[PDB]
Amino acid sequence: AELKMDQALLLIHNELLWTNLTVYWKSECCYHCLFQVLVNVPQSPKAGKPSAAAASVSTQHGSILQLNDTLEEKEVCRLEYRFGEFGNYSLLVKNIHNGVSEIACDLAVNEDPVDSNLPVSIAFLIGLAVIIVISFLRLLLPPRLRSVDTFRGIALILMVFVNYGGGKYWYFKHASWNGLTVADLVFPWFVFIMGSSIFLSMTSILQRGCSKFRLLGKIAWRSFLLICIGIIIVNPNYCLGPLSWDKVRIPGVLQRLGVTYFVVAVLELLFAKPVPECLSLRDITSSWPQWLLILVLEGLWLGLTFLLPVPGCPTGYLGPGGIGDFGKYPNCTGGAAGYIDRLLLGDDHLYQHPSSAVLYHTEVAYDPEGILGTINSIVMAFLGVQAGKILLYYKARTKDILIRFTAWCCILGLISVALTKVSENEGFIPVNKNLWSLSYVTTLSSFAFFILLVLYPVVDVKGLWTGTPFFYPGMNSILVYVGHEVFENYFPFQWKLKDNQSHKEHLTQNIVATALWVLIAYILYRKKIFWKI
Amino acid sequence: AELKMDQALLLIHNELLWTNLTVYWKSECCYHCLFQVLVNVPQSPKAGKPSAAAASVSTQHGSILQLNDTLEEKEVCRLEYRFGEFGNYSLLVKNIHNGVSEIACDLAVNEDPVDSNLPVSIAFLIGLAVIIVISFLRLLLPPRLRSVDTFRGIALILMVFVNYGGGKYWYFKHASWNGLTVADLVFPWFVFIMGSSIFLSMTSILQRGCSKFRLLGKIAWRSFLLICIGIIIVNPNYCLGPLSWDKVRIPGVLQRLGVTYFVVAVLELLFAKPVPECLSLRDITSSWPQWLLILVLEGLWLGLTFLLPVPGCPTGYLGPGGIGDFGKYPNCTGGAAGYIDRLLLGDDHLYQHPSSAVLYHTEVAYDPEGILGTINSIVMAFLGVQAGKILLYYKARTKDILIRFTAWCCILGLISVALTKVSENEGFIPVNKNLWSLSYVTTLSSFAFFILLVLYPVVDVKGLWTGTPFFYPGMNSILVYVGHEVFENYFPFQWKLKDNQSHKEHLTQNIVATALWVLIAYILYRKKIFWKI
Ligand SMILES: CC(C)(COP(=O)(O)OP(=O)(O)OC[C@H]1O[C@@H](n2cnc3c(N)ncnc32)[C@H](O)[C@@H]1OP(=O)(O)O)[C@@H](O)C(=O)NCCC(=O)NCCS
Ligand SMILES: CC(C)(COP(=O)(O)OP(=O)(O)OC[C@H]1O[C@@H](n2cnc3c(N)ncnc32)[C@H](O)[C@@H]1OP(=O)(O)O)[C@@H](O)C(=O)NCCC(=O)NCCS
Ligand SMILES: *[C@@H]1O[C@H](CO)[C@@H](O[C@@H]2O[C@H](CO)[C@@H](O)[C@H](O)[C@H]2NC(C)=O)[C@H](O)[C@H]1NC(C)=O
Ligand SMILES: *[C@@H]1O[C@H](CO)[C@@H](O[C@@H]2O[C@H](CO)[C@@H](O)[C@H](O)[C@H]2NC(C)=O)[C@H](O)[C@H]1NC(C)=O
Ligand SMILES: *[C@@H]1O[C@H](CO)[C@@H](O[C@@H]2O[C@H](CO)[C@@H](O)[C@H](O)[C@H]2NC(C)=O)[C@H](O)[C@H]1NC(C)=O
Ligand SMILES: *[C@@H]1O[C@H](CO)[C@@H](O[C@@H]2O[C@H](CO)[C@@H](O)[C@H](O)[C@H]2NC(C)=O)[C@H](O)[C@H]1NC(C)=O
Ligand SMILES: CC(C)CCC[C@@H](C)[C@H]1CC[C@H]2[C@@H]3CC=C4C[C@@H](O)CC[C@]4(C)[C@H]3CC[C@]12C
Ligand SMILES: CC(C)CCC[C@@H](C)[C@H]1CC[C@H]2[C@@H]3CC=C4C[C@@H](O)CC[C@]4(C)[C@H]3CC[C@]12C
Ligand SMILES: CC(C)CCC[C@@H](C)[C@H]1CC[C@H]2[C@@H]3CC=C4C[C@@H](O)CC[C@]4(C)[C@H]3CC[C@]12C
Ligand SMILES: CC(C)CCC[C@@H](C)[C@H]1CC[C@H]2[C@@H]3CC=C4C[C@@H](O)CC[C@]4(C)[C@H]3CC[C@]12C
Ligand SMILES: CCCCCCCCCCCCCCCC
Ligand SMILES: CCCCCCCCCCCCCCCC
Ligand SMILES: *[C@@H]1O[C@H](CO)[C@@H](O)[C@H](O)[C@H]1NC(C)=O
Ligand SMILES: *[C@@H]1O[C@H](CO)[C@@H](O)[C@H](O)[C@H]1NC(C)=O
Ligand SMILES: CCCCCCCCCCCCCC
Ligand SMILES: CCCCCCCCCCCCCC
Ligand SMILES: CCCCCCCCCCCCCC
Ligand SMILES: CCCCCCCCCCCCCC
Ligand SMILES: CCCCCCCCCCCCCC
Ligand SMILES: CCCCCCCCCCCCCC
Ligand SMILES: CCCCCCCCCCCCCC
Ligand SMILES: CCCCCCCCCCCCCC
Ligand SMILES: CCCCCCCCCCCCCC
Ligand SMILES: CCCCCCCCCCCCCC
Ligand SMILES: CCCCCCCCCCCCCC
Ligand SMILES: CCCCCCCCCCCC
Ligand SMILES: CCCCCCCCCCCC
Ligand SMILES: CCCCCCCCCCCC
Ligand SMILES: CCCCCCCCCCCC
Ligand SMILES: CCCCCCCC
Ligand SMILES: CCCCCCCC
Ligand SMILES: CCCCCCCC
Ligand SMILES: CCCCCCCC
Repeated sequence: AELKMDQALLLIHNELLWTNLTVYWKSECCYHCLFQVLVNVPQSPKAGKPSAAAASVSTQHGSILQLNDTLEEKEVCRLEYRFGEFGNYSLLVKNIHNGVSEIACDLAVNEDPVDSNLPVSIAFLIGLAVIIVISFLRLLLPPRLRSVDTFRGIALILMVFVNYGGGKYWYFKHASWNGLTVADLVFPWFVFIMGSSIFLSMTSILQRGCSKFRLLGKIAWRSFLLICIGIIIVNPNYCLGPLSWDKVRIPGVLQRLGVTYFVVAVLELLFAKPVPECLSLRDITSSWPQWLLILVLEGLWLGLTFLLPVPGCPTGYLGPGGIGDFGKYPNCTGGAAGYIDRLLLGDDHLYQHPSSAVLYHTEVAYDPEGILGTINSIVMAFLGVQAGKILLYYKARTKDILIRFTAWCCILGLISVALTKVSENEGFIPVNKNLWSLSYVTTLSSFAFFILLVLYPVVDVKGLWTGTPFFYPGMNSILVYVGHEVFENYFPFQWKLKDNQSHKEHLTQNIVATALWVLIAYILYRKKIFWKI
Repeated sequence: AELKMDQALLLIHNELLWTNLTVYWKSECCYHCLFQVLVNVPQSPKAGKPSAAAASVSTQHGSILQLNDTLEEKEVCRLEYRFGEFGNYSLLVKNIHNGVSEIACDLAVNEDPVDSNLPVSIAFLIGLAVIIVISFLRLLLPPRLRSVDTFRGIALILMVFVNYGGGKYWYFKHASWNGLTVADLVFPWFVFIMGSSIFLSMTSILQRGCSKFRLLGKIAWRSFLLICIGIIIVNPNYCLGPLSWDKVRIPGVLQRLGVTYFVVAVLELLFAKPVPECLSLRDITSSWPQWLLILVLEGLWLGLTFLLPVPGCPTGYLGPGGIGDFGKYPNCTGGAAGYIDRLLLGDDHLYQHPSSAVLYHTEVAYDPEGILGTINSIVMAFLGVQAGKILLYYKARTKDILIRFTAWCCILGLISVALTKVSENEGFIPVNKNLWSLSYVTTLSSFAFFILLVLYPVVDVKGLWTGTPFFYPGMNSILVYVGHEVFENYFPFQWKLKDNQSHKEHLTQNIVATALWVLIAYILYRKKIFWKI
């Protein structure tokens, strides 16, 4: 069954004789949202025979219930509660006769819920036990940077886990509009790593004497391939039917990577300078044309986001539309970003399932990989380029690399704190993956600099760790990505489940599929099969 | 719409006043079948106002119509006609008053049909024009046998064309029960070529000093991979949902190839002898244990096919069931072959769409790649092994190879003539791809020996032709096969058509997809990417 996943059963008994109750529901996660009708509860026909109604409430977040007298449109009582999954609760609405004529509604638990996050806890404990067992058991018995491969492999393992379902948990899934979950981390990290690799490969190629025009042809060919593979292979759902142009989605992940790669790689190619050999700022000073153009692009993004007038919609709007912001702007999902996407591409060539559609009930199409957020993708990739420049300019001195990584992490973290005001929905620019906002970029690039600060000495300098098992996927990232897209529905990545409303079975299936992709990458590494676009 | 593909419109006007007509229809292709009701036509309410009914008739083959008085169950008139696609015909049933009281029904053509095969004729003319233009334009300006690669590439091009739809023509599609179409040629040819390659590779490996146990491990590994790829990747339709065991089809194409390869390769490994150096019979005499075991297997197939009793079903039954054979054995599709498949695997693990379901209206599941026809697959592969033995034993002398190929083609053709009596449905053993009958094997192996007889001197000895563009697919057969299975629904192999009832649009789409697969194979050949199981 009667209940789906992440749902409880609520039974309302109305003991009032002369009032018709309507119960509205609102999630605590939904910001400035409208109350939606949950169930209508009729009046009690007789004393001692309360009228009963049943409803399913979502248990992912806290709930707010408002019981309003239908005839008078007046509030009877209000209730805030976090219901548990598969719980059985009853809400009794009676008038207290102890010298008053008020109404007191109180909530009781008929049947206790289940612990929804127990499979996650057990999976983490099992994984930690495996790590400890392997470590102790084995204890009793230019080249490629291994830390960048380890970082890319970590991002790939997370991407495969969350794309395949993430156990159907809300925190292994994209945030509705604002904030961060685990699913929102990996795409900016791919952009950052791609920028780092741009600098590393380009510097290696140019020091060996290759011409700039041959390298330009290489860049153009790779960008074209990325965009075409994204449009033709990854975006369409061919289980629904043959491709028709009028419903072809033009933007996407590999399209974003292709355009960002082209712009950043050509920008580095134009002003490429040789790497020379404690207090120096030459990695920043020697590339001031790049920085000037990046700040001009960021100024353009801020200007179009906060000052471009959108017809019939507020200027500077950063919300989701739908029922959000008290339903005043239902069709305004995205603000100027969505407006530009709909104006230049049309609604039929955009993403038809924005992540805001489930919490804010948005009805317009919005594409997270739209046109306006490509500016911030370019900013993220250029920050990755700076990470690569630190790695090569101060390659001899580990102390300089660590200080530079620490300083960049601190500066970007302070900018994120200033922009977000350390809050999900407040702040001048909240963190938003759909908009690819500025604070999203600064936050995730601060995380990336911290990750490099930890991985570089451990994996590359000291040698305490080889990166297993992450550098195996990290060296076949395009094969793993295109592969898990193509073979998403195939066995053994996906089989028929006994219970589709079970977190345990979904989690087990997704963990097994992720481990299988890591094993495939390991086999490809052993046989020295590597593909690069 | 009003009409589908390969359908005409028939209008029946009943001028009789006291008779109710029922019209039954029967195809000429359907052998010993029951008449099925086409349309019921009521009596004429008044003189001069004939009652009218409309029906769609199939235009692929000739039609037989029987108009029976419904009350008396007596035949009024019978009519044989080949209707044309999208034609508009009217059938008038009136009683002739010229001194008689009989009924004369005559058929008129209101609107002429279309030429359904015109796209095929135009495609052939365009292809021939391209060949002539290229030939004249270019005229004005151990190793691998190229003829075997050309043969495999021809089979692959035909397989991709007919699997992708074949233009939706009935002759580019599998025969219902008996006979041959173009779609029925390529699978036996793959088995034949695989046997030839077994002998060639095994002889090459054993002359270089490799041990027999390492080669046995190679054979077992390759067979296991073929069977697993068939079951897990090729057989399931993952557009319908995640894999469930109770509806997993166990047999299939690569499963047949894996089992046949294992048996034939191990049989050659056991009795492998070195190749020695006009009237000799040593290619046949030196492998008499293989021939003895092959004849024992063929005796087993004949015995189980003609003498195994099947419960509630005739012994030796070779028909399709359904409405065939006058509907006396509706559930007997396959005879003993289908009985063994259903007994050992169960109906749920068999093919659910046998080719007989459309013409004979069979309702049971029958699997063309079943257990009993593996014997005849093994016979086909062993005939391919004989072709390889001829190629290597008499490699020095082209004249000996040509005489041996001619003799084998003639013997197998004479056996096919004796078995089939040169007829689709008569003969002791008719040609049947579903049953993998003996005459099917002898006929297709005779064709294969003739193909080799033509290709070997032209491509390998004289050098008049390099095999373009067939040897490019012929060197990546497993990639092309698994690839066209995985990417069948993807663009550019498949797009949305303006008219799904058009032979021209389906044919154009399928030709384009086949050419794209040939181009992919050419690109893989240029970059020296070859995959072998
Ligand atoms: C597209 C994608 C392959 C980008 O690749 P990348 O980060 O540029 O890494 P590549 O393997 O392409 O590296 C290209 C170059 O960088 C160099 N490089 C890569 N890793 C390196 C390392 N650790 N050390 C030194 N050099 C390195 C390579 O040598 C190569 O140079 P070459 O052209 O001279 O051979 C990868 O990000 C991807 O798969 N995208 C998925 C996006 C995604 O999943 N987003 C999440 C939502 S689904
Ligand atoms: C499965 C399949 C790849 C069989 O392969 P095959 O015909 O045995 O050819 P392979 O490429 O596997 O050749 C294997 C060996 O034969 C040798 N060989 C192949 N072609 C050769 C030639 N022309 N000359 C000499 N040797 C050859 C190879 O060198 C190889 O030897 P090695 O293992 O020592 O390297 C192929 O039949 C197939 O794709 N099956 C599809 C079935 C089908 O589509 N049926 C129709 C219904 S869809
Ligand atoms: C439930 O009833 C309350 C009344 O107590 C409603 O609150 C009022 O809503 C109107 C909008 O129609 C506002 O103009 C008033 O300012 C609100 N008053 C207060 C005290 O909040 C509430 O809107 C009703 N719930 C729903 C879902 O309509
Ligand atoms: C939720 O809990 C209530 C308990 O209040 C269940 O209602 C009981 O159901 C049993 C079996 O049908 C009856 O014997 C009791 O008389 C019921 N009690 C009341 C107070 O109604 C209800 O069935 C539970 N719901 C689910 C889905 O389990
Ligand atoms: C149409 O009517 C004819 C009668 O002329 C049927 O033919 C007879 O069918 C019965 C079966 O019920 C046989 O026993 C007779 O031997 C048949 N007689 C002849 C002369 O053929 C015919 O079956 C009817 N058509 C259909 C579809 O039932
Ligand atoms: C098939 O042909 C008949 C001609 O006999 C068409 O019937 C004619 O339809 C037109 C337009 O509706 C009428 O003006 C004529 O009076 C009809 N003639 C008769 C004799 O009925 C019929 O429409 C055609 N069917 C199709 C699908 O094209
Ligand atoms: C020079 C570029 C690359 C970077 C800076 C671009 C900025 C300054 C541009 C881009 C979009 C522009 C805005 C677009 C539209 C309007 C609405 C109009 O009623 C007043 C001007 C105003 C508000 C513009 C002000 C300037 C603006 C914000
Ligand atoms: C060789 C001897 C000294 C054993 C070395 C212990 C290894 C296995 C331990 C010690 C320090 C550990 C690292 C410390 C911090 C991080 C955190 C995170 O970013 C990924 C894991 C990573 C990178 C750890 C991986 C495992 C690790 C490298
Ligand atoms: C020795 C093997 C490998 C090859 C030859 C097998 C032949 C001779 C076998 C296989 C199947 C057998 C048949 C299976 C079942 C029956 C039904 C029974 O009422 C009479 C015997 C009869 C008709 C058998 C006769 C012999 C038979 C035809
Ligand atoms: C080099 C000069 C002499 C030109 C040679 C002409 C070539 C292109 C011609 C001449 C004979 C032709 C072959 C003769 C017979 C067959 C029939 C069929 O099984 C496939 C095509 C094939 C194999 C032909 C392909 C094209 C062919 C090889
Ligand atoms: C969050 C998802 C967790 C998935 C776990 C993946 C890691 C397990 C890898 C198993 C394959 C090991 C191959 C390398 C052997 C050296
Ligand atoms: C019966 C289907 C016919 C399909 C035609 C396929 C042959 C055309 C091949 C085109 C690709 C040429 C690549 C080789 C160039 C040397
Ligand atoms: C409650 O709703 C029912 C449904 O029609 C209505 O008949 C009844 O009058 C309502 N009661 C009050 C007090 O409004
Ligand atoms: C023809 O069929 C109709 C349909 O019920 C029936 O009423 C009529 O009596 C039949 N005519 C004859 C002659 O049987
Ligand atoms: C949903 C709340 C968003 C919080 C954004 C991140 C705040 C912290 C800034 C980064 C600190 C740097 C630590 C590596
Ligand atoms: C090889 C000598 C130097 C030539 C300059 C190369 C410039 C390459 C980037 C400029 C092209 C930009 C295309 C949009
Ligand atoms: C030497 C090969 C050159 C190939 C050129 C391809 C042109 C397409 C350019 C794609 C640019 C995409 C980012 C805007
Ligand atoms: C010295 C060799 C020169 C090679 C020239 C290749 C140039 C390719 C340029 C592609 C530009 C695409 C811009 C969208
Ligand atoms: C409620 C969601 C908690 C997790 C949010 C993601 C932020 C923290 C994990 C990312 C840290 C990466 C290393 C700096
Ligand atoms: C000469 C320096 C050798 C490497 C020392 C690495 C120490 C710094 C590690 C930073 C990790 C921070 C984790 C909180
Ligand atoms: C549907 C008709 C089937 C006919 C079977 C084939 C008869 C000819 C035997 C093979 C002759 C050999 C020529 C290469
Ligand atoms: C290497 C020396 C000769 C050994 C004989 C090899 C026989 C291999 C085939 C027999 C195994 C059959 C398995 C079903
Ligand atoms: C050296 C590798 C050996 C692998 C052995 C695999 C065993 C599976 C055998 C498959 C036989 C299929 C035909 C019946
Ligand atoms: C000299 C090296 C010996 C290698 C031994 C490999 C033997 C593999 C046998 C597999 C048999 C599978 C039968 C189904
Ligand atoms: C009505 C169907 C006509 C075609 C049937 C297939 C047999 C003839 C073509 C195969 C010949 C292959 C070369 C010997
Ligand atoms: C790289 C651009 C590919 C665009 C694909 C368009 C698909 C068109 C299908 C035609 C049917 C309407
Ligand atoms: C109930 C079905 C469980 C399926 C488990 C999948 C295991 C994958 C390993 C096999 C790879 C081919
Ligand atoms: C090679 C054998 C593979 C068999 C695949 C079985 C799939 C089982 C799915 C479990 C859900 C019922
Ligand atoms: C109406 C749509 C026609 C599509 C034609 C397909 C052409 C394929 C060549 C492009 C390969 C990417
Ligand atoms: C057992 C695999 C490692 C732990 C995965 C945890 C996912 C919630
Ligand atoms: C980096 C400075 C951000 C501006 C602060 C905004 C406070 C509302
Ligand atoms: C134009 C491609 C070659 C001819 C194909 C004919 C298919 C009926
Ligand atoms: C090869 C001989 C076949 C037996 C002839 C059958 C005639 C009905």
